[PDB]
Amino acid sequence: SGEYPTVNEIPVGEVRLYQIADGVWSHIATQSFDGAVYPSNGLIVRDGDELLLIDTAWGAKNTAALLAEIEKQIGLPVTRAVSTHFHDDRVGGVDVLRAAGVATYASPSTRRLAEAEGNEIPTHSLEGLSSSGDAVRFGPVELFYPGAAHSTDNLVVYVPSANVLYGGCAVHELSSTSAGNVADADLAEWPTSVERIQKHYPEAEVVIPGHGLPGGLDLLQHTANVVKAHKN
Ligand SMILES: C[C@@H](c1cccc2c(-c3ccc(CS(C)(=O)=O)c(F)c3)c(C(=O)O)[nH]c12)n1cc(CNC(=N)N)nn1
Ligand SMILES: [Zn+2]
Ligand SMILES: [Zn+2]
Repeated sequence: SGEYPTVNEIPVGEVRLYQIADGVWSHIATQSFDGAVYPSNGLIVRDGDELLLIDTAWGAKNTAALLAEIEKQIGLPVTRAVSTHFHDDRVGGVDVLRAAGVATYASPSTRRLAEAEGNEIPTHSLEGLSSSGDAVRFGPVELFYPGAAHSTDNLVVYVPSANVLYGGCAVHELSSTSAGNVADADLAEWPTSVERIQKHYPEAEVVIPGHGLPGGLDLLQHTANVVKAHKN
């Protein structure tokens, strides 16, 4: 009823949307992994009379439910999707999107890692993002490669019309006490990559983590803090 959705407010197998700003929503779904249940976020950005999707809803059935929830709540077609790294909370559901007519995109690094890991593979490669600090425009957003952090391929997304920074899994929520699933992370480089985000997007008003509650710019420093303590 208005608060940011958590696992306890999303019915089984469903997705909920949250209005972040004019023409910007997050999507929230839940999934089980190694015997525990986790929430995860993505983004939806209005692109005229179409929608740009950032990240799947973590699984085929969740992503089908996402498309149905978008049709119910927004009613504009999703035409393109970008996955911000290679893990299943970002690409799991790409096959569903592709069969629903959505053009799916990721960096070549993400596509290679997804392929090698056996995860679903976005169709189209996003060039121009291979060096840290690189940025490219993609419809109503800017895509930014901050350097290795949660994964070597992680991208962040900025919505300039609303000053919304979607950090993906390189950014953690304020309540977090550890650095999440770090199996593919670079804990030594992560603070430097966060510093790059801070320097590039100093006017961000909303910061959205890959998992958990949005907040403000404090999420970036908090993330650096929890990562440094995980490493040390
Ligand atoms: C599919 C994905 C995955 C599954 C389950 C949990 C998470 C979390 C996470 C875990 C805990 C918290 C709470 S908290 C910050 O308070 O600890 C959180 F907010 C997020 C993250 C993330 O952190 O983005 N991602 C996860 N995955 C798969 C792999 C590869 N694994 C490997 N052995 N090679 N890595 N991630
Ligand atoms: Zn991940
Ligand atoms: Zn994640």
